[PDB]
Amino acid sequence: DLGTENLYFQSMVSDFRKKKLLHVFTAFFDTNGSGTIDKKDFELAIERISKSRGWSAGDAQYKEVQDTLLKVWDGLSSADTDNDGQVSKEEWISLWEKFSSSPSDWQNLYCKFIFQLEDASNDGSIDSEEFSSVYASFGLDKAEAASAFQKLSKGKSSVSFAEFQELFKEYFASEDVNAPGNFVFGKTSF
Ligand SMILES: [Ca+2]
Repeated sequence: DLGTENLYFQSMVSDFRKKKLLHVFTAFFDTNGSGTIDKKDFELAIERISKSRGWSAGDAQYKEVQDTLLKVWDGLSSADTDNDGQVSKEEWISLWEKFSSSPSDWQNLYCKFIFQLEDASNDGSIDSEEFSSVYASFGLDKAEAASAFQKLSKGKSSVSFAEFQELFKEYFASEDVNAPGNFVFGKTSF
């Protein structure tokens, strides 16, 4: 599929930003790897993310994942897509390219979802161990996630919810290859 390489998308987003945005599509949202996001991906994610944290249906935390992710899908699917209930990679780029000027509720809610998996006690901040534990549960290398935290945090011992939200915005927006927000999804390369 060369759609994402067409001149419209190259004028909208740099190659570097496009790679970052599509990484979130493939590594976090397109659970079955089909190349399109649909509700089935969220129904698989609910079960899999819950199990990755040691939860099972009937647990209060499972119900929280379920309710939150189904709300993220409700919002993501309410976008004007070619096919109802399916989100292409080309649609995804459009949805994230202006997150800094026009953030949508589903996008804020996903940011909160990840942060709240990490800050399980609601302290309002995360540390390296919590960050790396959650990305290890998502199947990423734990030591690389701890390295990512060091860069994300710019030396801080803990990162507040507001600082994480701003780092999340910087992941999608920044043109700088060393921007701290690049590291918010647990990797040190791009
Ligand atoms: Ca899919």
